Amino acid sequence: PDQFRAIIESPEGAGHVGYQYRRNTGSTMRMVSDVLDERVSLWDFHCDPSGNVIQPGPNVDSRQYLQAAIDYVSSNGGGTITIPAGYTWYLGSYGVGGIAGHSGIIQLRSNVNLNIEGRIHLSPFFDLKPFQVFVGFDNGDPASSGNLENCHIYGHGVVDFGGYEFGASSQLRNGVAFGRSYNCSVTGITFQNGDVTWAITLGWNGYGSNCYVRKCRFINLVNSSVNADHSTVYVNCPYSGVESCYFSMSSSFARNIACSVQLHQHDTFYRGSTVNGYCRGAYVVMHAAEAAGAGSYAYNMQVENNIAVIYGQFVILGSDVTATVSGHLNDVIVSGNIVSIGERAAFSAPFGAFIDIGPDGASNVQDIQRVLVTGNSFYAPANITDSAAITLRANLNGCTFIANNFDCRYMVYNAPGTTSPVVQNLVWDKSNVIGGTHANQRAGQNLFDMQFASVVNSTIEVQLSCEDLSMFSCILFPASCQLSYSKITVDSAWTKSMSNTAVFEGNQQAGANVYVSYPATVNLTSYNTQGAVPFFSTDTNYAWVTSAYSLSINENLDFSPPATYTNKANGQLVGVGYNEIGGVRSVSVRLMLQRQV
Amino acid sequence: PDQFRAIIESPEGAGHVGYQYRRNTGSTMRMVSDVLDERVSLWDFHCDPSGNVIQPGPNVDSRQYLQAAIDYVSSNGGGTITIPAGYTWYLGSYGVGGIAGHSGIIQLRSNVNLNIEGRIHLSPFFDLKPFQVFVGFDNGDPASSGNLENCHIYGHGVVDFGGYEFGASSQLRNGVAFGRSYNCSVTGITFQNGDVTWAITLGWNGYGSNCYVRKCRFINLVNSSVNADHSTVYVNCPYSGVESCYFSMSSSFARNIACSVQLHQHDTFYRGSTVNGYCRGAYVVMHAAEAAGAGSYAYNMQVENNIAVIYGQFVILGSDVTATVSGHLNDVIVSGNIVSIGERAAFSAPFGAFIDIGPDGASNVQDIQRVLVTGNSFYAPANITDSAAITLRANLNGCTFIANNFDCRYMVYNAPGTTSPVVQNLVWDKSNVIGGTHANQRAGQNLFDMQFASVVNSTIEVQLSCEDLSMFSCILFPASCQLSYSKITVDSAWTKSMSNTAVFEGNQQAGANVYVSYPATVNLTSYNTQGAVPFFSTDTNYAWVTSAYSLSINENLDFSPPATYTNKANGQLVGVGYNEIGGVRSVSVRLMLQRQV
Amino acid sequence: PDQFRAIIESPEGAGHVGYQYRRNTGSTMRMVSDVLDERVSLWDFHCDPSGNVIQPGPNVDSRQYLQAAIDYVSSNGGGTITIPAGYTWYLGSYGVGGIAGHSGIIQLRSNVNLNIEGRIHLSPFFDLKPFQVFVGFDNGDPASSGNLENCHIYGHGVVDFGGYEFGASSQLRNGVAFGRSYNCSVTGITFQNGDVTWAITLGWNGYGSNCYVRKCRFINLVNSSVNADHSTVYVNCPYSGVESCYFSMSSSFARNIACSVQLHQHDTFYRGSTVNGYCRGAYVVMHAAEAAGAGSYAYNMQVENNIAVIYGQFVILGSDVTATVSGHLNDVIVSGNIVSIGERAAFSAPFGAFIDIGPDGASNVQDIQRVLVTGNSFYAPANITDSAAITLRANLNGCTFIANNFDCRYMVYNAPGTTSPVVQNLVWDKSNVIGGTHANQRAGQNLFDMQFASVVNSTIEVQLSCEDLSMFSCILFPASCQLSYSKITVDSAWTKSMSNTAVFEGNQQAGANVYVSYPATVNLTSYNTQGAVPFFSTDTNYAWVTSAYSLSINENLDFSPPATYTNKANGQLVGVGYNEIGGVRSVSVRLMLQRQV
Ligand SMILES: CC(=O)N[C@@H]1[C@@H](O[C@H]2O[C@H](CO)[C@H](O[C@H]3O[C@H](CO[C@@H]4O[C@@H](C)[C@H](O)[C@@H](O)[C@H]4O)[C@@H](O)[C@H](O)[C@H]3O)[C@H](O[C@@H]3O[C@H](CO)[C@@H](O)[C@H](O)[C@H]3NC(C)=O)[C@H]2O)[C@H](O)[C@@H](CO)O[C@@H]1O
Ligand SMILES: CC(=O)N[C@@H]1[C@@H](O[C@H]2O[C@H](CO)[C@H](O[C@H]3O[C@H](CO[C@@H]4O[C@@H](C)[C@H](O)[C@@H](O)[C@H]4O)[C@@H](O)[C@H](O)[C@H]3O)[C@H](O[C@@H]3O[C@H](CO)[C@@H](O)[C@H](O)[C@H]3NC(C)=O)[C@H]2O)[C@H](O)[C@@H](CO)O[C@@H]1O
Ligand SMILES: CC(=O)N[C@@H]1[C@@H](O[C@H]2O[C@H](CO)[C@H](O[C@H]3O[C@H](CO[C@@H]4O[C@@H](C)[C@H](O)[C@@H](O)[C@H]4O)[C@@H](O)[C@H](O)[C@H]3O)[C@H](O[C@@H]3O[C@H](CO)[C@@H](O)[C@H](O)[C@H]3NC(C)=O)[C@H]2O)[C@H](O)[C@@H](CO)O[C@@H]1O
Ligand code: NA
Ligand code: NA
Ligand code: NA
Ligand code: NA
Ligand code: NA
Ligand code: NA
Repeated sequence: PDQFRAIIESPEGAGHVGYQYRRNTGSTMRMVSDVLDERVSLWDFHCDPSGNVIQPGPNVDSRQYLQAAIDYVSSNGGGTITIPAGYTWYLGSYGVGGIAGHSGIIQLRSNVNLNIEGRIHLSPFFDLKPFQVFVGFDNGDPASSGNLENCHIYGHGVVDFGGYEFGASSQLRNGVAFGRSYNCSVTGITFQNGDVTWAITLGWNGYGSNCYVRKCRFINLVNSSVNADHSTVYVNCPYSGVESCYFSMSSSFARNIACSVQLHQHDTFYRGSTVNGYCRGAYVVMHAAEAAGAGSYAYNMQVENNIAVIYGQFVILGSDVTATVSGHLNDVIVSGNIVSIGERAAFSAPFGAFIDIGPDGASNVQDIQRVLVTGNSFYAPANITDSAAITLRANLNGCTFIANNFDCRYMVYNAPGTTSPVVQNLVWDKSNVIGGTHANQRAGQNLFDMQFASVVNSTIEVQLSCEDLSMFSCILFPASCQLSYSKITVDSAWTKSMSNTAVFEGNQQAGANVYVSYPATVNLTSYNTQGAVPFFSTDTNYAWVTSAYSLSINENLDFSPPATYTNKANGQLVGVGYNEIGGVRSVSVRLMLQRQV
Repeated sequence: PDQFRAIIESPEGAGHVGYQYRRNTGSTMRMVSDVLDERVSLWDFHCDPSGNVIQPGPNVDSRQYLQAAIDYVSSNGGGTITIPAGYTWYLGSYGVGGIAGHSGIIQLRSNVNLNIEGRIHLSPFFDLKPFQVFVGFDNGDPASSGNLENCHIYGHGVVDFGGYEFGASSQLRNGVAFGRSYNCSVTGITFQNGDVTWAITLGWNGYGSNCYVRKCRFINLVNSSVNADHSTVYVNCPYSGVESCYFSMSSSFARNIACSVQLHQHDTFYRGSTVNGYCRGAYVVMHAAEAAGAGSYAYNMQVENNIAVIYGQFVILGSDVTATVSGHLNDVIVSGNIVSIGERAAFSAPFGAFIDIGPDGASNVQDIQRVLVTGNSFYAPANITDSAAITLRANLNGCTFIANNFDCRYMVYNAPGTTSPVVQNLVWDKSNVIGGTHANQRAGQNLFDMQFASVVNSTIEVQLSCEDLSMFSCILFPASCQLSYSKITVDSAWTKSMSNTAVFEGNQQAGANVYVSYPATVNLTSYNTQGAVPFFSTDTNYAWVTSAYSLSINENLDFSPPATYTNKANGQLVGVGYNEIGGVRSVSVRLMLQRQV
Repeated sequence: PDQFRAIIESPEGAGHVGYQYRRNTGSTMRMVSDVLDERVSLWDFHCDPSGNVIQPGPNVDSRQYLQAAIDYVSSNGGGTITIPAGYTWYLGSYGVGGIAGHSGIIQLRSNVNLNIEGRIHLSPFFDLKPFQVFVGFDNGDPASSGNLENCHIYGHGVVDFGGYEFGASSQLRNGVAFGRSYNCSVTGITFQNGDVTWAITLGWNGYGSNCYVRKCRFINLVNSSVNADHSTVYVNCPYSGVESCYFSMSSSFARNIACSVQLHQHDTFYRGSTVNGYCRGAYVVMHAAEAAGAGSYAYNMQVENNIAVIYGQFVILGSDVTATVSGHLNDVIVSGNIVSIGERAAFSAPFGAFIDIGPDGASNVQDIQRVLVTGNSFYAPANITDSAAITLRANLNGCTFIANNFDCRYMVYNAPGTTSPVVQNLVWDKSNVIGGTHANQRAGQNLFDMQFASVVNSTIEVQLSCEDLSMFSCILFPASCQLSYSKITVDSAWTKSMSNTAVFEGNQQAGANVYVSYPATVNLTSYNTQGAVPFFSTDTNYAWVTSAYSLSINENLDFSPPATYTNKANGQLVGVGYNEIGGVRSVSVRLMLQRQV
């Protein structure tokens, strides 16, 4: 009875006050404490050693209290801890144990979700140091780590990295490393105000499954020249992806170093997202070094329906090897994306591209094939000389382009001098529309500049949609490039006044299995005979031509040249025209030259 | 001790009853009230002046109580107020202060979320009046408004507008106006049973960022002839969009006035949504008048993967100007959408179109370019005369169509008499498939009816997939339309029995930089000579032709006409055929006429 | 005063302890019980008849307690019941009443949501028996069922079917049957460890609207040879769909019987999902037997942006009839999907296809048309003989393919002997890219094997991207197939060494409205005349040819054959070439044969 007042005011008080849901006689006879025990928050562990609550703030290190919360819920089989709204909770010290080797602050645990409604901020303890805010490994060595399963971070809250710069290039910084992560996700959270290597990483070298990042925001996560490299989300487990997210940088350094997403394992996706101020959109890469959990192949890779303003390359494809393992990249789709290179001087950032091959130092280890690039839009402003639909800078075993709209300086490019890629199965369908923004800016340049060691089993069907008489050629193959079993065509529309349409500096268009067609101007002379009369070319450069036809009107009454032509063993063209009256004729005509097509 | 019983039964009672989470000795020693204070609902403010709870209902105006809740949580740095399930909460009066000038009911506040689980209904106080249910402006003048940040409305609940009609055309009605809104969203909510101007508006004249509408339903939000205009979601801030929503109207008036989405600023999207019973799908428009927050350009605009039955136009493109500011629309992608015009009489609703240009009174202020329309399906029933893939009714600086399937009356249309658009960079790739539904319905009509002032730098590659001999022509250019630096082709498949394939009423196909090809029937007569012998056309209408070839078999044994033809200065065609036996020959042949292609 | 202590410890205790939110004098004066009554969990009904809580576990049947919870919340107008984390709740008995006839365990009720955070497991009571875990019908006969409205199942929890096999083929097993379901959804849930017919079904024979499955996982839901058939999600109401889900099977039996999704009513979608280990991706089907709620037509059907490894067919199209009702399928889009047939022996699973027509026993009842298949990737390993872009095994009224990349054994296939489909409006645009994986594996096979009763209003534009000289032909029509009003072309690239390109075993290419072109080798002999001289074919098989042109170079100096040719009534080709010196000439040339193109 005095006992009772004391019990009630004690910490066991709520366990003595009875409750039945809505006065329902059929419901469980409980105590208030039992209903309160259905939820848990940071407030339930944010206390001094005497149990008195501590208010968070800039002079309070909340880390041990959040850890205690996570540890405790973990011991009961899991649940969701709320990080309350209306407060900022500062983190002020490293964690201990298995996450120490990852510079971890907080250790995540299986089945323990965090509902971040308020704000998590890093204290100046972390200035110029490494850190990884949330870590799901439980060992300093990931190979000896257990898994993290069924861990979800969500809510309307914020992770703020406090604006501190990296102290040294070699340091790493992360928001969430799920670790060897199975059914883990981040949803709704804003990550902001940092200089970090990543915001979120998913999986570890192929170990993991079903990890996702959805409806998150990533804002200003690079701020210094010390930051060596940044990729906002690194996807290193299969069956995993990024969807409906927003990424934004404002630093100059971001334009040169930052990528929004890494897809590095099979059945991974990047969709429906908006990117601004980044160097790169996504790398789609199989690293042999990361092939332990899910094999040596990256397949079923999807980059779709994204919106981007970048300064470098939108999608970068690659693979590589180690002494003992070969990585392979195949079965990739890149579709529906609308991308522009932001306003910048030519050459002021890494070379602008929709697709780049990919990635490395060396360019003779890649195995990339069965890639489909379809129904995308790409735009670079007219002054950006270093803008291409594809910069094909390393070996390529296949990539197919259909029904894209590319409006930039080059369609296919690689720098001469540099690498000599071996190219197979490059398909550029006629349904790719080449825009006009760069018209008149192409003096000395080849629209398709095929600076390769070799090209085989490839299709390039060039279709202009406006004039550009500044360009040197539509497509040029240097003498060093071998060409075989390929189809190269230049549609005549908008080409009438071009000196060079297609150029084969080693006369590669003569190969037995090269199928070509392109316009050329040809001078022809007839014999004098009245009636049906042959016309022959004055030059002897057409031994390769299977047929040609006129692309010019005949201003004459008294005669007509042939509508169509074949060739002769000496390299002349020949056709039969008609002299109404006799006389030797001499004409200049625009022809479509054809070989095996 | 008597004191104690009184304290417990008082409103401070729960602050005297102790609690420790799950009896954990390491947890905070709290009081019951502290744990209860972790959440908040409408019940905590829905009380009379003596603090007694009030039951909601049709005779109770809940507005002041919800406002008090919002105001209070706002003062503590935010949180989420629950609008409880199992109840309908009626709103019965206008709000006061800054929202008064917007006819506001409730004022939203920064960081204060609403979890609407029950139903919010408008009382008959609002019949025939304006209203805006939730407003995020804090001033009657938006230019002098502060921002609304981090405000999210979500849950399984409902906003019901009570079915009341507008009282006057000039009135406005809205569900949620976020205002100058940054990181605000609506998720999961059903808006139903109204006559309103909008359901949700995002941003104000470019001010705002990261505003989204996801997984909402909008059902029957137009019901009268007084409603002047309706757009369900108006997106007026950048980096913002609508995803995975459902829109449905059943009113006849909706078919003539209602649009599902307005995208009016850069980096905005409309995706994955289903629309039924609306006039229009989306406007994608840069209004110079709305250019204050985010500049004069709408770029990176995405309409993708939607499903729609509409009565008018699916996507409408536009821009305009004011005295002092010019709006520009560019870098737009429209992809993956499957759209049909619903069953209706011809001309019974605004003209059916997949794309319309856009929007206005005047048609000589627009600057629209770099638009890609790809991989969409469109269908209108055979009786709908007023159905087009594009109604091109105002100036166009570019739009590219690739790999669509359009099955309607017209491919390209504009009404004669009306506007005289100036058209640049219209590209219709050969990979657009023209369906057959309207075959036999086209008497007196031109499949591509090019009723423009001029066309330049344009491509129209016509490819039929079935016969339609009812049509007057595949493509017609009236004499008033200038044509230059363009490519116009008509594939011969399904065209053998057509009198007219392409028609140039001003002989525009003769221009120096016009590249054309199309079938025609030509009568030819030979000279009598045995052996190789010329054939010439009887008409002199072919001065423009660079080459032609036969599309007809030769039923003769004793002779053959030329397989290919050139022309002569008098406008005749000429080729060399072969008389096995001499005689003057006279034949009718179907030729492919070609000019510079 | 003694009374008071007793009241407090009683179940009414919390109704005597006062509370006011955050000590706010303006808030409602409540009691603790009122705030607790804002939420509800399974703990509030999981009690013995004396009200003492029961711990769940493998020897406790939780079913009656969950039912009581649902029943109670239902009586108050709805709300959300939590199934608590950290516990597994076993289900051990059938439900009663209306769900008995559906082998129901739990009955869902309108407006009553379930937030499944822990795990729901089936007890061995259910081994070898039928069951449907959650049922939304309220009558044994669905035709006499009321509706289920506004019922959502969500959270991070799990439904585990306990691994039990089916006891008999004829049994059915389901996770969630919403019933006649309007605004119902499942979000976030993992369904695992079963042998079931379905995981979720939405709607009943067209009755229902706005039902969705989002962000769910379905893992290993087939495990035995007794299971007759499995479809993970069956969508049987309109305006409904599956988005962003993950599906995975590991059983051999799944490879032969299992489909991820059924879309069976209008305005339904399947998007953004990842499938592994299934026989089939989706059926898109109008069954006349299911046409009661929403009519006889399935229209606006979308399968987009999915990722799949299957063993059979990706999308299957169909319709059918009953005595009294005809089903129709139209307005379908299949886009952006990246799909491969998994590693398997040829013929070891149902025939691999991107598209199959569809579905049935009979093949002469279907009405499928206005289907667009665009911008997809498909791959099958080189050893899979039974792999096709389309297996066209029943009547087809239209399907359009544009800008896909198909890398498998056949492009168009149907088995000879078997069905004789009537085919209309099959369009295969030239922008479809045919891959090379199966090169050299095609001995005795036709790349397009047109084994149909008839083809009309169809387009097949064949474009190779590499050589395959193993194949018998690019396209073959047997004599039994009628062909009319169609366009069939074979581009010459990579075809120079092929004996047969296109083959018409009944000489169907001669039809009046057949438009064709393909390469052929032809032997020609000239007359002896010096000068312009005719060359004629030695064979008389070209009565159908309207023109031909050379695809071969001329190795001769003293003469040239014609660049172009027509024909003569006896079936010879003829052209005019040039003898510099006279003599009879005899040459073998590769020509492009053309008819009406
Ligand atoms: C920034 C970025 O992602 N850049 C990629 C580039 O990635 C390579 O380079 C980056 C540079 O930051 C990473 O290399 C750094 O980090 C690794 C891994 O850290 C260690 O292991 C983790 C688990 C632990 O928590 C840490 O404390 C460290 O012990 C270092 O080993 C390396 O020395 C350091 O430079 C990246 O490594 C990957 O990082 C992901 C995500 O964290 C891990 O899942 C992978 O295991 C790890 N891979 C390897 C092989 O260790 C490097 O892969 C790409 O190569 C390039 C092409 O795609 O694109 C971007 O430039
Ligand atoms: C229904 C619809 O959206 N129709 C568009 C059409 O939009 C123009 O016309 C509509 C007609 O309803 C709007 O014009 C009406 O409303 C504006 C704005 O309301 C005022 O300002 C707001 C902030 C405040 O809350 C209100 O109390 C008012 O003070 C009025 O000024 C105008 O007189 C009235 O007719 C629409 O205006 C825009 O509305 C959006 C969303 O609310 C605001 O964010 C914009 O600021 C505002 N724009 C301007 C210039 O004020 C008009 O833009 C489109 O023009 C057309 C082409 O896209 O498509 C549909 O027909
Ligand atoms: C597994 C699968 O979906 N396979 C489809 C195939 O579907 C047909 O065959 C399956 C085989 O499981 C279904 O037929 C079985 O179930 C129906 C319906 O069950 C009865 O009604 C329900 C409401 C009740 O809960 C049950 O207790 C039963 O009374 C049986 O009538 C039939 O005898 C049995 O074999 C499927 O039926 C459909 O099932 C869906 C989803 O549950 C219901 O919404 C439909 O009402 C019901 N349709 C009909 C006509 O009853 C059959 O349609 C497809 O036909 C095929 C082509 O798409 O693809 C897969 O193979
Ligand atoms: Na480390
Ligand atoms: Na070389
Ligand atoms: Na106003
Ligand atoms: Na004009
Ligand atoms: Na039954
Ligand atoms: Na037949």
